[PDB]
Amino acid sequence: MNKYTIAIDLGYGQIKGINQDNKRVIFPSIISSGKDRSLDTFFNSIDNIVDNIHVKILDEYFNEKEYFVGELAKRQPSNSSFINRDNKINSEENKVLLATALGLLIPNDLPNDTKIHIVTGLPLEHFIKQKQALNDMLKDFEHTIKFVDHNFSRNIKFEESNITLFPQGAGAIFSKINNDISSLLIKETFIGLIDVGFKTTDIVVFRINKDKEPVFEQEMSATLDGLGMINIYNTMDKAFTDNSRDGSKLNTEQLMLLCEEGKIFFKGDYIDLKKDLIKARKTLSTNIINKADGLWGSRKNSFNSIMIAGGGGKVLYNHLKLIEPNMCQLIDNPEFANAIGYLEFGKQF
Amino acid sequence: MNKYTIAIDLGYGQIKGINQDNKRVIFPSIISSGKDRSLDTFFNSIDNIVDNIHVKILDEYFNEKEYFVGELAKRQPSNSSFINRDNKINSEENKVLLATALGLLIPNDLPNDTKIHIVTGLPLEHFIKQKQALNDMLKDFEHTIKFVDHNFSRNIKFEESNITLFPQGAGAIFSKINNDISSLLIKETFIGLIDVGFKTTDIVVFRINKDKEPVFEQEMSATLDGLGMINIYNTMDKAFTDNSRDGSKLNTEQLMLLCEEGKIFFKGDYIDLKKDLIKARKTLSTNIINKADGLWGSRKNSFNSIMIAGGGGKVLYNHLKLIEPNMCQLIDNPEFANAIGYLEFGKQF
Amino acid sequence: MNKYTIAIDLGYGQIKGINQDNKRVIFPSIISSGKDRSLDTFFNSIDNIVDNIHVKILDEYFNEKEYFVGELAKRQPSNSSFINRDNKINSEENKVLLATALGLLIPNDLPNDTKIHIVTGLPLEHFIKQKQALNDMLKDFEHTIKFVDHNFSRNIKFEESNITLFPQGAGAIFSKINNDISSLLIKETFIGLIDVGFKTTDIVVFRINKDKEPVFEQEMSATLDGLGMINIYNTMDKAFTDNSRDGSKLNTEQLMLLCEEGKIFFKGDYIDLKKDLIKARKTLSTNIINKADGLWGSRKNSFNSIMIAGGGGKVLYNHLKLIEPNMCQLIDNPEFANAIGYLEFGKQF
Ligand SMILES: Nc1ncnc2c1ncn2[C@@H]1O[C@H](COP(=O)(O)OP(=O)(O)O)[C@@H](O)[C@H]1O
Ligand SMILES: Nc1ncnc2c1ncn2[C@@H]1O[C@H](COP(=O)(O)OP(=O)(O)O)[C@@H](O)[C@H]1O
Ligand SMILES: Nc1ncnc2c1ncn2[C@@H]1O[C@H](COP(=O)(O)OP(=O)(O)O)[C@@H](O)[C@H]1O
Ligand SMILES: [Mg+2]
Ligand SMILES: [Mg+2]
Ligand SMILES: [Mg+2]
Repeated sequence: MNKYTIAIDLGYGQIKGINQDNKRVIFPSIISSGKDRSLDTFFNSIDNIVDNIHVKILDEYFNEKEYFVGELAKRQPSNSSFINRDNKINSEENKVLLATALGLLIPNDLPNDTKIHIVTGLPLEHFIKQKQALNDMLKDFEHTIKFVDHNFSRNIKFEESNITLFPQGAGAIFSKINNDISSLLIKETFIGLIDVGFKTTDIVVFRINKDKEPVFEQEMSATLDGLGMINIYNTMDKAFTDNSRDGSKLNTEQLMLLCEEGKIFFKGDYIDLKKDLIKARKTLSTNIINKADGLWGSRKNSFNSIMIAGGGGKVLYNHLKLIEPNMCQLIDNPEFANAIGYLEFGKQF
Repeated sequence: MNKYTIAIDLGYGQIKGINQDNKRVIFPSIISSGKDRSLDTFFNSIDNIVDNIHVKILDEYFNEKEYFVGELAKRQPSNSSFINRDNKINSEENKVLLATALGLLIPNDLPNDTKIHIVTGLPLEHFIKQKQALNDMLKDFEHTIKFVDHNFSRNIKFEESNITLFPQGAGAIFSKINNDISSLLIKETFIGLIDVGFKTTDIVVFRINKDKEPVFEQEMSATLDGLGMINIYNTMDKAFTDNSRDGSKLNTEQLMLLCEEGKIFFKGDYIDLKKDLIKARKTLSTNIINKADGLWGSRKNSFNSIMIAGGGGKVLYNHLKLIEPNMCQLIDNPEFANAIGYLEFGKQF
Repeated sequence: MNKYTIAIDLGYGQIKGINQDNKRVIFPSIISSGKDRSLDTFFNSIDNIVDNIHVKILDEYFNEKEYFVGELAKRQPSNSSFINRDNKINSEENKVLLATALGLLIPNDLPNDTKIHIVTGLPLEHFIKQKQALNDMLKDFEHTIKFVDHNFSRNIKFEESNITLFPQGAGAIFSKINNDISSLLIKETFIGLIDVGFKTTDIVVFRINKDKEPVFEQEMSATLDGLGMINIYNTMDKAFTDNSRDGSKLNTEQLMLLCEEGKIFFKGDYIDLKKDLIKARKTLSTNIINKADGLWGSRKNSFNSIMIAGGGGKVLYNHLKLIEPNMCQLIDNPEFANAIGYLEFGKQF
């Protein structure tokens, strides 16, 4: 029996994942306290399970705890922090989003021989430091998820020879383009992978050799600390205080709505803030281009094709084309590049 | 033939109802017992049928009891207590007020196979608490009504899959404005209905989505149970006992005459209580605004059009404009918002 | 002058004490030898006096014995028994624990002729059997205690008519909730309080009368000797030695850490005993289900609230929910449940 495989992304913009059977889930990194949903059931019947994940979690002593999670969490004004959310990998906030995307992707009642090979991700510089905090976490991981309003459960438990760790964007450029990168790579060319995340952006590059195989360069690749979408949400936060001049603060929902579209329905009116949206997209891309050439000296002329990824890279792409025009390009799925890049690369074993 | 529909509200200021054929009747929720009326029939023959509803109602054991009900029972001193009466839905005072609203709206020649889809309702916090008690009541509602001085007898009995249980304020804004409010709602706003009634104030809100479709907020919407127009009838009679200086109390007719005008006829004189009436209509409006704003934080700036309804919401519209000026609005029928909202949203069955 | 209030508990697991001004202490009930602490001062800060309890005790005949007690004594390998500690309530061990309890709670700058009223704890059967043994030893008390490395002594003396005696589980529901649950208690129910102590578990119920006052049932309430947290340390003792397969015994310290973690670090390795530790609490959870219904026939259905107490029940609340799910509930401070009741109900004088 071929043991199952689930690859998930432990991001902070939105939690991404995909199973062995190519079903993929996506939801923001937002939790909230769960409460009993019976009245709104009669109003709006829940068909999208992902939109309204109402969920209970058991543990080693059945210490039951319910959660509004996902879009259901984002509907709450009592939701997660999301502006100073936990960077510790062993937080319960990380435990919620990890266990939730399991039962979204585990098919019902798998055989016990067919256990699940989970392949997860870390930040590039933080792959070494927070490895044992997550290696201990995944080995200790033994719970029972309960789906409220959808009513199917998993006794989630994982061990070694099933848990698998890779940095952010490890097998995204090695595999999944593995038959198409062979035309790209010739001899001593430099491929580039840029995952524009929420908190940090990882620029990860491989060096191909005389034997046409990519070797890793930890000196041309690092974690751009504090550079991502979190600057754009912070900058557009101050633009609302500058335009409305009320001192009012947008919530978690309105500020994410602001940098998604540019127009917030404030006091019956669309406060138009579209001007500093694309200006922040240029300024973030300018921060990326300038910090691209920090690690990159004259080796930028050794490029064959740069790939970009991340949810931020999908909306930056025209201004993020200004790294290397007509050579840098977008990956097939900007969000899900790490997802299948952990999955088929995790299906190697 | 086709099964009929009669949409009535179990109102405690006045019973609000309208049938499938768009005939509507309305009467205060006051019952008495009944005695045969032939003396005043010679003086005042019944021109207004609703003004003088003497009613005889058989039951499943055919143990009939006579009842003065409505404006007639308001003219009776032997009427129900009605100001400290419970809102228990299977009580004897509710079987009379429901059936009296039936036979005024029941058209002639309804066969027994064309069972009336009575669209009943429960308040917003009471649609979970008091749902099975009306399932207790409507299953038990097996009676036979007879009108006095008009004399057409309707065999009143209702079963499951004919009866209908929507929340109060649910279909009043999900339907009945659904073709018009969608022109006003575009993106992630909150539409809301506040039914300021007699005992309860149903503040019910929806959240619309990107697709201009409302999802229900069960945490920004609640019933202000015990907060309504019954506090104004409570407040102003206390000011009259110190103004009359006899210690006497206005009864179930004169107290309704008191806060509706401000000046009660006492011993050849209309004793004035105009000053504290506006104070009663600000203090009630003080805790419909601020009690909604306990559920309405900074998402109140994302509101588009707050609707208000109810007979109390009809008469607070100057003071209840102070929820948010030039954003709040009154529905065209403050009485028949819920009843047509029962009816229009009861057309789906 | 005024006579102050200090409430302590003679819990065999850990002594739990509080003054009138709500400054409360907690430390395990283990003593050891007191030796010269000079060198440990220079390396590490002796800041928390609860962490570093080096104690000299003068007698009234001044024999001047010296003790490590509690947390520092827990780190001593030559400590007290604590798994077969003697049940003599008049022991010097109990005195040293009580003198340490009084020392951290008697404040400085207390006026000259002030004294303290003190409240103790007794098992509910042993409050009458073992009454005068403790009630003479508290009268016997006149000692001077010295806290090393903090430089303040306490000459502590008590007489008759200042000590006060109430048994275990008394004040936690007779007071401390009497202002709150009196809204909840109506007529002829029983409230529940389950103190999950270290050695003995406490079952106590109060009948409420018609007039909303608590009254006591001696045959619906008992003291569970031999039932409590102490069975779990006995169970996990052999559970390690059988799993060590060497006869290697944990110390007194790792014994306490074992039922707090289940993963003891041993010979450079985590010995995981999570299997038996889940079973042992459920073994204790089973043995309180049966003793509950031993005192509760159909009178279990005559409940309106069940509380639980004891430091063990804090990690057993969801696991002792199996008797009455959501009819049972949790006290605020499961350690300090008896003491705050002894604080509040001890304020009769
Ligand atoms: N359609 C979109 N419009 C605007 N921003 C988007 C869109 N899609 C994704 N994003 C941004 O991308 C981020 C998602 O990044 P993601 O690839 O999940 O990285 P991470 O792994 O760090 O979470 C979100 O925080 C969001 O701001
Ligand atoms: N013209 C009016 N003047 C004063 N008060 C009115 C008037 N019309 C209605 N009301 C008040 O509104 C209440 C009716 O509320 P209603 O919408 O029937 O709510 P409910 O469903 O709780 O009975 C009455 O009790 C009455 O005090
Ligand atoms: N955090 C914790 N983890 C595990 N066990 C605990 C914890 N806190 C308290 N306990 C257990 O509870 C006991 C304390 O019980 P306590 O309320 O002091 O009762 P007593 O009055 O009999 O001493 C300890 O022996 C300990 O085993
Ligand atoms: Mg990422
Ligand atoms: Mg109403
Ligand atoms: Mg105790």
